Amino acid sequence: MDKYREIHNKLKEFSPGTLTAVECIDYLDRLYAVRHDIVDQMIKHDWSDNKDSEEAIGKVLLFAGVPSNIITALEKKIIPNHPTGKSLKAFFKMTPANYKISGTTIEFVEVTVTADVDKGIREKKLKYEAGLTYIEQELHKFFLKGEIPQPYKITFNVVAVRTDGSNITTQWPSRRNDGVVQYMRLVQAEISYVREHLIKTEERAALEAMFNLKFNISTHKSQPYYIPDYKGMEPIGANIEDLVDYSKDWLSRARNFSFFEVKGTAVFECFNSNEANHCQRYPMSRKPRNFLLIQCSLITSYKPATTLSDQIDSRRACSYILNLIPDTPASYLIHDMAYRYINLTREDMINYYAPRIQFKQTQNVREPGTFKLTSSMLRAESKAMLDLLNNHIESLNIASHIVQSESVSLITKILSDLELNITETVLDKFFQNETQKYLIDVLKKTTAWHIGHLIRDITESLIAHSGLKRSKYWSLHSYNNGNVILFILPSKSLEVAGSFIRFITVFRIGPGLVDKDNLDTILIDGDSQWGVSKVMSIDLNRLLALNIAFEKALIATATWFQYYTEDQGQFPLQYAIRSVFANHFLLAICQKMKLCAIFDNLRYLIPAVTSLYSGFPSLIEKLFERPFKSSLEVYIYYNIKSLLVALAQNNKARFYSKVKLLGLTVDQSTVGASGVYPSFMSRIVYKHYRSLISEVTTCFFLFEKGLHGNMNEEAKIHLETVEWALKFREKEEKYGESLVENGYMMWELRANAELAEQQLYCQDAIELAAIELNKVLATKSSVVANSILSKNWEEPYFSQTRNISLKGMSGQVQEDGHLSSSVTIIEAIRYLSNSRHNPSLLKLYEETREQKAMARIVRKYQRTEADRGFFITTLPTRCRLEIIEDYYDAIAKNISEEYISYGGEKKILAIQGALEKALRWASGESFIELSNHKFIRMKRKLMYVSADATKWSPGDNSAKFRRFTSMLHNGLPNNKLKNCVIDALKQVYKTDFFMSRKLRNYIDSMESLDPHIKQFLDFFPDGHHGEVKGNWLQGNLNKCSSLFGVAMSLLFKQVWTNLFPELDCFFEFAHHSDDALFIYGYLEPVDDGTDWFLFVSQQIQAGHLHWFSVNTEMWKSMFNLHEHILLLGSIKISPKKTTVSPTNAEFLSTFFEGCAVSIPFVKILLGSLSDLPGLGYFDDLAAAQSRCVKALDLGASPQVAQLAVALCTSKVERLYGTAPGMVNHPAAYLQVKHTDTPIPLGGNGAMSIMELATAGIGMSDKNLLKRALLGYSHKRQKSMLYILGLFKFLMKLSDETFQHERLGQFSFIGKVQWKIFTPKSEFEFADMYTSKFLELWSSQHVTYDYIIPKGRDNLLIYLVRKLNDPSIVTAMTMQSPLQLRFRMQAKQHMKVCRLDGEWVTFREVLAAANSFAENYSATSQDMDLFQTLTSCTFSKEYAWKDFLNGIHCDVIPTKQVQRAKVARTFTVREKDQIIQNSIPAVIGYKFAVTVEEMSDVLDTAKFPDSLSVDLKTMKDGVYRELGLDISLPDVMKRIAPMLYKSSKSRVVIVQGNVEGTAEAICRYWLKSMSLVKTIRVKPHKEVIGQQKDLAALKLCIEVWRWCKANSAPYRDWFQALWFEDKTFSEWLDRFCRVGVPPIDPEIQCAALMIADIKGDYSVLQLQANRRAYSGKQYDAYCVQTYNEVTKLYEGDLRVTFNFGLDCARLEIFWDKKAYILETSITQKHVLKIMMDEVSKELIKCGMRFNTEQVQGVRHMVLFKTESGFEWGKPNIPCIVYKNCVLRTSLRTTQAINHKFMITIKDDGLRAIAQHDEDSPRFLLAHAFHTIRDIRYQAVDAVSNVWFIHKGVKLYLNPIISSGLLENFMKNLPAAIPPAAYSLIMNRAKISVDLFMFNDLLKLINPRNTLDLSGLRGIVKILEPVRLIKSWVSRGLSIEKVYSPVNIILMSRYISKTFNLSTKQVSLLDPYDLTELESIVRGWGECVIDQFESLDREAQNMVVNKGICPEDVIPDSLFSFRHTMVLLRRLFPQDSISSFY
Repeated sequence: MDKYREIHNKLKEFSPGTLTAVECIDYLDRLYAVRHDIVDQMIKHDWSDNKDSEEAIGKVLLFAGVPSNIITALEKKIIPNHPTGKSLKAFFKMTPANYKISGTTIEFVEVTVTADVDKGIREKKLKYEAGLTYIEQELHKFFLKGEIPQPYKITFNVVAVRTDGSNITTQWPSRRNDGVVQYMRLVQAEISYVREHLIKTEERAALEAMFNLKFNISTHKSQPYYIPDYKGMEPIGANIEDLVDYSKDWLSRARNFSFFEVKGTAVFECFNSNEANHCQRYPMSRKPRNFLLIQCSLITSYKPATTLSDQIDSRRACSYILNLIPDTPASYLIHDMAYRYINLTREDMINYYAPRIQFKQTQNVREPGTFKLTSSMLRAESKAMLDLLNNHIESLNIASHIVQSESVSLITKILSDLELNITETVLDKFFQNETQKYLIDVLKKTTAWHIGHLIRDITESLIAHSGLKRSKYWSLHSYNNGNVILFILPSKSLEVAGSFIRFITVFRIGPGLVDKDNLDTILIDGDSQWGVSKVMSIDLNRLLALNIAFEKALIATATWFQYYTEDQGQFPLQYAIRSVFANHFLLAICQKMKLCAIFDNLRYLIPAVTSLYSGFPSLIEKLFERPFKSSLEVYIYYNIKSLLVALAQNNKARFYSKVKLLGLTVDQSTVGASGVYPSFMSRIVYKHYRSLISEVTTCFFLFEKGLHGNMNEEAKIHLETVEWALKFREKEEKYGESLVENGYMMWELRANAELAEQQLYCQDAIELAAIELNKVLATKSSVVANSILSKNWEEPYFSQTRNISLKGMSGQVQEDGHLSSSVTIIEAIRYLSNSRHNPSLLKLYEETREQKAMARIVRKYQRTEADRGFFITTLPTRCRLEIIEDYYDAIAKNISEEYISYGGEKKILAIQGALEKALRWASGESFIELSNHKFIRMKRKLMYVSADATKWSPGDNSAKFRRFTSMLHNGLPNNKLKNCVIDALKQVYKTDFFMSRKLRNYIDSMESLDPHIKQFLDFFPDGHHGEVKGNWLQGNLNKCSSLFGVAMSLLFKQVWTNLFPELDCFFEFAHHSDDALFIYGYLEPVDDGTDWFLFVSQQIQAGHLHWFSVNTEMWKSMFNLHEHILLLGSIKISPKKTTVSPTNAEFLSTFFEGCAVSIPFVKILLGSLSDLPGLGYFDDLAAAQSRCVKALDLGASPQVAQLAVALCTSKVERLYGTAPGMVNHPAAYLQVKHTDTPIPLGGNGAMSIMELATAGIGMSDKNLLKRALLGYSHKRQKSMLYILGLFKFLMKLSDETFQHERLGQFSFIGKVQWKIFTPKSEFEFADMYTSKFLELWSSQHVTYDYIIPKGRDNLLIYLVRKLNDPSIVTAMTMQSPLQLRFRMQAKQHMKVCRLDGEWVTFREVLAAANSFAENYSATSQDMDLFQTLTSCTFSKEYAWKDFLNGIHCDVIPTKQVQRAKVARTFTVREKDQIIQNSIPAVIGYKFAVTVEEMSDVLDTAKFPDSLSVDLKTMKDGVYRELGLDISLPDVMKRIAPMLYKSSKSRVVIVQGNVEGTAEAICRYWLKSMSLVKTIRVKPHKEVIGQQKDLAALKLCIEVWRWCKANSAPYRDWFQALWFEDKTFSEWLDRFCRVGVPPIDPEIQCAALMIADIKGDYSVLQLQANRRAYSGKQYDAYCVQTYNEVTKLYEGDLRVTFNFGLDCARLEIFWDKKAYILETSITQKHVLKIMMDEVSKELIKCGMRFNTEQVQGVRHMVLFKTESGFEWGKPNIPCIVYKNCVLRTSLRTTQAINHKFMITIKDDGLRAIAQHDEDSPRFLLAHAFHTIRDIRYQAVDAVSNVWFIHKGVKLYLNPIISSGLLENFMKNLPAAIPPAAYSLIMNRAKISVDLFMFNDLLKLINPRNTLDLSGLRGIVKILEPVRLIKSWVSRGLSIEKVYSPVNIILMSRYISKTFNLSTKQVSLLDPYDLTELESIVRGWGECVIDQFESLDREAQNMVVNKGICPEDVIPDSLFSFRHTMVLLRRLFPQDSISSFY
């Protein structure tokens, strides 16, 4: 009531039209709540027993009297009256508004008020009455079982009062309804006032829109705007028996097996014939073409070149070269160029090596590093050679052995030269002992390493000379001691069509990359030889590859190192790693194409030779596809040949064995001993061929991505797609078009027999597959319907974050006929610019239902990272494909745990389950039943097959899905959506293929047009596009194809089960992405095959002619039929990439791994170095660091990831000159260290990989901020003020940009705006709105920073804004040559930074920042900003760093076992929040004013009707915890990252049993740091589960102690009480199964408890080992060495003193002579032993504690006293140690040996033990302890917890739910409810003094009287029932003082005013009985004794003063109102007085 008044008063003050919407909605929510509360309070005070708060339905039933077990059994039941899916579990917890109990009748009243009562009525009834009726029926059934004395009945009432209170009377008549109506009218008037007077005019529309959904729910949706009615498909009559008969016809003849048998004689023979085909399909060569670019030669340690040393070198070089005699035109040109260079003026020489700013142009020098050579300066032959250059197929005889021998000799010599040594944070510890020592320290001295560094210098010079202004001029650089001398030529500029850079590479002959058969010549100076290489041309893509050849080779070698360590379990030997590095480098600097194809095909060749049956011949043919030209290709081919033959020969064995798969022994057929797989490069041998496949994959990934995109491959794929289209027309001409499209029929197939071909499907087969899939989909119709209806068919199309992505997407056809290649985000803008509205997905299909689908080949140079695939399509095609794929993914996700696998992180259960069934089936036998009981034994054998059937194929008629989808059982009540999908498939059937511009130019620019190409131009009639039917052009029809394949496989299963009923053949499969795993089960005779060879013969004789294919090798005739049936659906099992296995363990292991490692981490690692964003420094370092953190996600070990990060940082610090000693080093200009500088200004960086794996990408800046603020607050060091000034300068330099951010991209701190290559042109529509308009619009409609707009008006603006975003524009043109070259340019001395609106060099920015910091001064605003940032914004990221600095790693010396590769998800933190709708919606709701903003926010949000509430809640925290205000946009921007859930779908490839928790995966990474040893992360070995276990243990011991101290039956109690997952019995079971988590004071009792319940003594004896122990363990990488020279030790010790399970880590920092003793031991004797051991260890090396005398230390310390030792803050003056850190997190359990002589005491609440008979007695544990933070109010009861006590029976079961339990335990006051108490009094209990009061009433009133017929840390409840009885009263509050006159007056008045004889006392309300007893407690004691006289005196007063009941105080606690009201509610007045 008063709530309305105070809201009124607080709202009146606000002036009209001044409140924003959000507060208005808040106020009206409050007013509605208060108005509802008025009626709720009325009902509660009038009728309900409830008077304080609502109670759950289960609670009310418990109060009723029904035992708990009934409810518990009822819990599992699901309501059948509610088809939606409501569960009774959720039904219990809901709280009806009001409840009342009368006998077995329960009356629930739900109170609501609404304008339209009928709605409230019907909705509330539908919600509750159905479940209530179900419960009524179930409890009636239970009563009929003899469980309940009488039935229970539910009387559900609803009181729906009109908003105006018109129907108050009829709904609920009362004596005060008028005031209720008054209040309702006033509150409604207040609603009107606030809604019409207290809002801004601009925001009124938004407010009304909000109410339309919150309080109105009036506007009714017009269905799904209706869905058009397209024609459907009528099912045809197809019976499986027809297909079975056809198979019986087709399985009666010989059938060739598709695949071949893997035999060494066969694999070797395929090569010998493919060679004899290759050498004769091509002409013959005899001059191996050059393969090496840049032929260096190093014979000395290489010093990196510098501008100075370069001068001296180049001088010495030309000193050498000039006096040589040229003999070839190239040598002549070199001689002339050297002559010109040496003879240059000193001014020219000065300007040559000068920066671009100090450059002074000269006659002979025009640009730095270049000079001009003119015709007069040159020579005749050199001039002719220049003219020939500017004015500008055969294969090696691979068959011949001579060529192979020569090439092998050459390449092996080169590789032996690169192997020739030259003649000169936690992770660091491991990286120095494991990766460094064995990889870097072994490669650092190789000729490859130094040559690798040399080629960097030769590539940097070329890159610099490739500039537009430098190209046309010559140049002459030199290198190491004038040995290698680069002679660049006047190359072409960047331009297009190849920026061919031409150069010559004269060098000194020696070991290294020298190939003296392709050199232009070999000049001899007598003492040495100089090799003048031929002029070599290189383009950008093949120049970047060489430029980072060393880094790529080193990362490849590191990955190979990792794989070898995982495989062999030990580090490689130096020779192997050296050879591997040499091979990787040689491949890296030979980025050709043929090798990139050989290695690509080898990945699939390897599994095709390590399997019984597979098709190798096709793959081996693929090897001989392109001509073999260079010696390197022939060498690689020879090495392959040898390796493949050796691998194949291993199959001559396959001895059967047993291993144990999953959980079954299981037989095998594996080549275990004599099958070890060789290695491709070195002389090592791998245990598992998985390592070989990984090595070959690493070789393949070394080749540039650019290469796959080459014009030849574009022509190849164009012809591939045209060829299949041409054949489709051949079929459409041979047969009717309808036959090809709709599909032929069975009666035609079994009359032609040739229609069983690809691109021709069978209608009957399709229908039968659909029916077979329905057989399994018919059991989950409801789930399928829900999934289909939940795909959001009624949401705006372009608003989805997949239609406004960056993926490639064809656009509009230009005038010339060629089709554009725009991006999807552009297309959304283009359609939205001419739409006027945003159409739903279905609606857009209706509009674009006539535009023929168009598609084209993606543009390589416009290719995008997000673009996966190779074809692009226009908007109508994408819409249709989205419809189809959404429908089929909704349908196909309901069999995702049986046949297909989508998610669950990355689930294998579909395949894992299939194997388990097959494995169980195989472990058995079959008895084929002949006549009589005589059986034939048969041994069941499996035969696996792994084929990729689901993959898109170039020829695959898509019409089949038309018929298929018609029959598929979707479960929808109607066929509108099914028909929509059918029609969609009918519009993606005919497509227009548009031929590319590049191919158009190429084919036109060629003299010869072969017939192989003539047809390709006939397909296109207009020379620009043709018609392709069937093939859907690599569209995203993934799940649809998978479902179709699964349906056809099930069809084959059913077909086979009918063909051979007698046999027990088993077939089971499972799909995953593009690959499946078919498990064919087949039978073989156990005998010599005589009985079966007769049974089959007699079967064939009988007439079952389909038994000729089941005569031998059944699995062959199983796979034949399966393939044929799959081919009936146009699915053709690939004859190349298939693998049949006899159930090897290696086969299953590799297949399962292939389903978890989606992308090898090499690809990612090698991708980091190349293709940097180019967005500057902080965005190049950040991008590279981020792509090297995604490689750590895909299995890459932390050490290799750290190496990759180090290389990427070294590279990124060389483009911008940020490394020490370079130009832009911050320390040169700034006044702070190089590691204490903000990253954007050129700091160092985090540089770790764990800090970058969990924390983030820019944690260096956050740590800088935290340190600076903490120091500048606690101190005032000017250095930290300088740092803060630098950060403020960065901010000031960041806010001068334009407006762009959004949530998830908030870039706090600052960022120097590095110049970005602006594209020549601008993307269409990117400039639709002026940048000024965008800035203001963004600053105005802040909401759209968080929620994608949904209206066309506010969506075009958002899309165009997204276009104008640097990270997007740069992403679009990543492959653009201009951007690539700009990236490769050394941005060192160029003006690239932006300062004050001008382009300046990074040095200028550094100087300006330094000046700003010098002049910087602190202020309130920026200090507050920094404090808020560090404390709140970057708060979820400091947590990770603090986590990673508290974990002590320790190397338990062993070898780590390698397990499977599961893929968990790195959910930052799994939680169940109290705020729903997601922070984006909640915040966007706040900053929303326009009506459109309401429309966008409400639709996007998930529970709109609660959005407001969320905000309120979100406020309470931000002020309660942080203390900040939210009402500002800037503070919200600051705090948004702290709340916004990351929502990052991060998948990590962990190995073994690793939970999905983020801490778990981080712990696993910390356990994977060492490749060969086993780390044991110390803290807790893992720290919701832990704290829940802690609370459960606390309650368990608490109840144990209480019950044993009160003698109650704890035994049954522990079966009864329940706690959020199980009962205390199950809690103890879990404790014993896992282990009592370590705890300080509860272990001591947790063991006493367990030993007395379960009988196990594990915990009790375990605690007794903490008594004392030893076993000091060590680390393995920080062991201290012994020295007899000093008689001491030396080194960094890390011993761990294990006192049972109490660890004590001791570390000794040798350099600082310090130590950090971190322990967990907390007792005097144990800790004395700890000091004994640690002091011994410390003295041994020679050291002593940091002793010191402190009277009392402020913090926690280990002060010494005479009594002994003790942690904590002391006061007593005594000596103290230092460095003593008590971290209880180190406590970790471990199996311990030895027993104690232990005896228990006092019912087992104490325990006293001894080590043995020798040791003295010691008190081990006792229960006299006090526990804190114990959760009593979560205890629940499952059974009747009976509490017989003091010979008194109590029923505590409802008290459990009441929550008063604790009070009862602690004898604390409380107020019992009325129904709960009445149930506690279920057993009769009456007040004794009532008898004496009745006697007094009889004495004074003989007639009217009562009718009593029918009758520290120990708490013990000494109080009898009086305790709970007094819970309503207040005990002695009545007191023993009494006034007899008052008591007599009250007694007479009550007797004369009430008829106490109306009903017997036993038939009243127990609670009111207690109330009246308390009112009359101890009343007659002071009256009866002298009554005979006292009454007389009372009478006198009645006749003397006329006393009244209001003037009488009974003793001291007169309560007239309560007494009268309760008596009236329990006693009617006198009948005579009623009339008056």
